Amino acid sequence: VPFVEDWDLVQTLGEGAYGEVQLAVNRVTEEAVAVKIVNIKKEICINKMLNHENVVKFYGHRREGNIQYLFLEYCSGGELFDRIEPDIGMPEPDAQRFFHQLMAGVVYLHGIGITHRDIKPENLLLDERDNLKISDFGLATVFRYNNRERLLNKMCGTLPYVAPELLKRREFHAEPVDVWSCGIVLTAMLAGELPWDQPSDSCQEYSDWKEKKTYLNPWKKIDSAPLALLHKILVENPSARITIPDIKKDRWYNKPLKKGAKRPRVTS
Ligand SMILES: COc1cc(-c2ccc3c(c2)Nc2c(cccc2OCCN2CCOCC2)NC3=O)ccc1[N+](=O)[O-]
Repeated sequence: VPFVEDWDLVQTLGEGAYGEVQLAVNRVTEEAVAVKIVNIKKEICINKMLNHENVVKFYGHRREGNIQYLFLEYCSGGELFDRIEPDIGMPEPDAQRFFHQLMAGVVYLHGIGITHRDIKPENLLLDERDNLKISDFGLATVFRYNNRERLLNKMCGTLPYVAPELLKRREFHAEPVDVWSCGIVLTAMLAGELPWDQPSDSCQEYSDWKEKKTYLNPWKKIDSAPLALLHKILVENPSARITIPDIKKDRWYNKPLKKGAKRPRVTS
């Protein structure tokens, strides 16, 4: 079939030091895809390993001399970041459904021995049905290989979302770090604000949290049931921090809140 290999770049989805991301529309089928135009070898290698409904799908890559093209799943709903209203958050049933999907994606990645290392609402994309997709494996790494866990030591991520062990310990387990950033994402969805610039005792907001001063912002805005979950996630000792199997047993995680996607209906 002629011209099915041709794509038109119609809008900028992102741009930075790495290069740029464009929305590409197939000339024949009008299929929409995200094309990342560029560390990069590792991103492609990690992406070739991934196949999950809550992970941005990788379709392939092509090299045109010095330029690398990564063909990725286009998520028309944009970034979770833009669903968070500043200092408000979003309705608790929406945040619960996004959090369930985030956990499904993170369980999958950890099950194949991959850690994302930069979980934040900018890297959580939404498709046409508001299904969450974990995006950008540029900072990701393999933490388990041949059933042997390797401890990490590299400073990676974004300070408001990083686990305190990354700033205090030479080595750390990969999985509690991603669990911690998911708790920060949950805090942002429910309060529309980040609790601290970084998780250090020098940060007053962080010291206040360890002193259980939940009568303060952002905690005062969060209902007692999701707040009890955050108390288990945002635990300084990564060995005492709740694991994802235990997050799935949490009371708020399993609380019925949200009705399914509205279906057309008539009466009489
Ligand atoms: C894989 O790595 C990346 C991927 C993207 C990306 C890819 C696809 C979409 C997307 C972003 N976001 C997106 C979509 C649809 C509409 C808008 C979108 O982005 C919002 C634009 N932001 C930047 C400009 O200012 C507003 C917020 N859906 C999308 O599917 C952006 C940056 C990187 N990166 O390397 O830093």
